[PDB]
Amino acid sequence: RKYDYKLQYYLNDYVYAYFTLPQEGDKQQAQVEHLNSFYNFVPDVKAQGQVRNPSTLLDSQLVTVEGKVATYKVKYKEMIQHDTEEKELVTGFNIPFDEKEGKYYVSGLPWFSCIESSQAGYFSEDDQLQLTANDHVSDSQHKKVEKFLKVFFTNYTTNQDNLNLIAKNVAIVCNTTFKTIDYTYLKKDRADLIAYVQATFEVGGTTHSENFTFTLSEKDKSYYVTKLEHTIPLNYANDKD
Amino acid sequence: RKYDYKLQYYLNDYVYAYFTLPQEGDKQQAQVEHLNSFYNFVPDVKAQGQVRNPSTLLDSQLVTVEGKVATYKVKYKEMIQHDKDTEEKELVTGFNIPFDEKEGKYYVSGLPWFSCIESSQAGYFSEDDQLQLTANDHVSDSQHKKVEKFLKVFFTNYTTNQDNLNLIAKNVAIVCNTTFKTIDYTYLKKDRADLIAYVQATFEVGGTTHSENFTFTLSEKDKSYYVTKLEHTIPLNYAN
Amino acid sequence: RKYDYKLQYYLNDYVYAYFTLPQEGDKQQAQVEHLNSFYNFVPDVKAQGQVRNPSTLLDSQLVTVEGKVATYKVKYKEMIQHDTEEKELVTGFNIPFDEKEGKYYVSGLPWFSCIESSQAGYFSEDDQLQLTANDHVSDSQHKKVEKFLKVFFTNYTTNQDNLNLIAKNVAIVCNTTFKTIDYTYLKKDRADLIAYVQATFEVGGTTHSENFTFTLSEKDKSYYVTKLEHTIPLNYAN
Repeated sequence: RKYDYKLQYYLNDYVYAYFTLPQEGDKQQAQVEHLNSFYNFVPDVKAQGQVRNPSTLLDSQLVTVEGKVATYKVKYKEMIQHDTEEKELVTGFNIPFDEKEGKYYVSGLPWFSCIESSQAGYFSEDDQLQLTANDHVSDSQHKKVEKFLKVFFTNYTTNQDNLNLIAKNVAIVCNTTFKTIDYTYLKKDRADLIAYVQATFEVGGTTHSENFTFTLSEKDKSYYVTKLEHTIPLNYANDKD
Repeated sequence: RKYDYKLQYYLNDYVYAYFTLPQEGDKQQAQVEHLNSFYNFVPDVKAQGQVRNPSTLLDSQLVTVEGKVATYKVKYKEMIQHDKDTEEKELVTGFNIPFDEKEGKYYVSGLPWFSCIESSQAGYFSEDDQLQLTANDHVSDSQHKKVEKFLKVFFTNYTTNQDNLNLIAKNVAIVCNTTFKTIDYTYLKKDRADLIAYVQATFEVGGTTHSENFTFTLSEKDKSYYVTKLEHTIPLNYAN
Repeated sequence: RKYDYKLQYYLNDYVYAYFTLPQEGDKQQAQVEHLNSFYNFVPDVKAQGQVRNPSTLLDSQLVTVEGKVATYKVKYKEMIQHDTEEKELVTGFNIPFDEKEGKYYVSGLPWFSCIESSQAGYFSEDDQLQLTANDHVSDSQHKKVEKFLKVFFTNYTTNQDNLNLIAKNVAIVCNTTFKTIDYTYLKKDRADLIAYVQATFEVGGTTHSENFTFTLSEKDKSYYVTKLEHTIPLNYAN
């Protein structure tokens, strides 16, 4: 079972039924019967007479399903057309459900919640990556590395066969021009040479920087790339600890 | 591997190539070669002169993948050309695709086949499974009042202020864009030191009012209650 | 936990912030601050200055998440006004991320890649499925099978109760007329008789072929379908 969307598509239908209500009172009956068809039993509601404006579902996304609770994020619009009065709302919307013999139903009244922000904060300053150290390495080694990297970065943006000469398992990139090496700290690791590198590429008319960790093996007068990452680790200059 | 859509996007492409055929006879050639590129080898079909009208794919969704079989739900329209006019007939069906993988790459291995779209809605329910909110509890009139007085504060806070809510309840987030309106129902049940309230109440969001259900687990604190646990369902077997 | 899209929706927001830059050189500042809010710390960039044209995100899809690396496929347009030049580009776009207490952040500069083709090739010709063999099986069995399969295929397109008489656990199909059996190779396997079959169905005004493997058990004067597959195996004429 690599994929199973049956539940999700079901609840998507529920959510549409619930947040959809047209203006014409005729057609407004059928809509509610469509909605009631989702429940095992229409929920027992003591309240006398709910008020209910016409509504359109603008956007729905299932964020999680945990136990017998599905949680959506919803954006819907409430309209009275006479001239038009409108409001747009977003909310969380939580649906209690269950399964009978591979079939689904809504089991209960849904409930509203706030959409939670996903972004983390409160970061230790110890977790920041500053690219400010300098290595105490030869200018001659720096020249050799620098000369290798222009070839590498040329190949990495242009030719797969050439890249395979100087690097293991590295795919080339599309639609890109190499421009500049802007940073390079070198660290000997027994027989390997780690290069931590930031460089500059142009895609269309726009340039971006990216970071690399190269693991270099000596071959001929030059290098071979045994391993390439796309992040510089925080502990990159730990030849100093 | 938290997420992997590679297969799904692939099959999405297959399904579009299969249910798409334009009118322009020049463009209609290339479309078939595009389709044939999905298979390892174009499937062997004995029947000659298949009848293939133009069609447009209106909608496709992968519903499951099991083994080397993908199952879609499809809505497409065929453009059937008469003499006097043209017909546009709209069909939905299920559509099952046999596939395989070579070294993290994909291909369609076989002729796909059509099926009925499964209804996902359950039915034929025992009446024993319904939630009937009718009873009056065996529980004191005075407790009824104290709970009722607590719940207006709770519900006020639950819709208005996080700090206040934390005084009277553990780990309960407030709700957005909501006004409290009414408590409409309340059955109380003694559980040793705790008091379970089953509660239905009425909120206004925008210009619309909805009912919702709660199970509170209430602990005595001061002259009042503390909310140890809050659920958003009343359980079927809630009474005595 | 059947479903959890929290990460995916997060990275969708990142990708929109990154590939979006409006023309107004002032509302262009707030956009960058919106983008910077994703990272734990705004990445340290040694290169000075940098050229950034307005851009609109046309399309994004997360293809994989592996470790702390998300990989997208992206389609965006760059808008250069001087009249208007628009470049439309697709690329891969890889985002390094992490989680603190069920929350997310982008941890580093993202990087571009080629969108990998998903289609396999380089197939052995031994793996092609040709329906071209003829069985060395009696002409009388051929007739009995043929007569069964018209009933089966009629039922399979028309009536569930009838289908259950002649087959275990086979759902009928909707909106379909049976038309023709176009191929049939028969093979005894111990007690069962395997039929490999291709037939022709009409849905709307269009006809398609499909393939079946039936496992047939003798019942009465006829067959019972113990197992139905929808693919003929490569090694069928064994």
